Amino acid sequence: PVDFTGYWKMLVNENFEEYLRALDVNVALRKIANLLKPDKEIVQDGDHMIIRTLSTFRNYIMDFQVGKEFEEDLTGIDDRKCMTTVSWDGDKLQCVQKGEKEGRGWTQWIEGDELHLEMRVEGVVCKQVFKKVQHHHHH
Ligand SMILES: C=C(C)[C@@H]1CCC(C)=C[C@H]1c1c(C)cc(O)cc1O
Repeated sequence: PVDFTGYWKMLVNENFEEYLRALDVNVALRKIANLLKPDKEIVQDGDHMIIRTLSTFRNYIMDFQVGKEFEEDLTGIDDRKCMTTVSWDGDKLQCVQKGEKEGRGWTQWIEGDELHLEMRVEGVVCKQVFKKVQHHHHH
């Protein structure tokens, strides 16, 4: 039984600028965005999952029910919205973001004290890893 609940600090973020370039994000914002090291605050409450991606530059909040398609507003990231479904795939969480772009989604799992997050679009792959932390900040 995987439970993603916790607070997590970014350790690595690989190939994020190419991921954003594939989303047609402009180069100035790609640089700004790749300097950011957001935290993740996750509360898993039955099939109700809240994933808060937190930084001083911006927060992006996901709040959904596993297995239920919903409209995800990503216009602050790439000026697009998607019809998104998050599903359990073994011990992994699989997200498919249907919309203008082909093959858009991500995959999340836990290894030890690491939260692993692979995000993808148009065959471009960005891999992030976060470490579980215990010192909390208000937000
Ligand atoms: C909402 C935030 C913090 C920013 C907002 C601007 C862009 C273009 C991406 C977002 C982002 C996300 C979603 C995740 C991430 O690891 C790094 C980022 O920069």
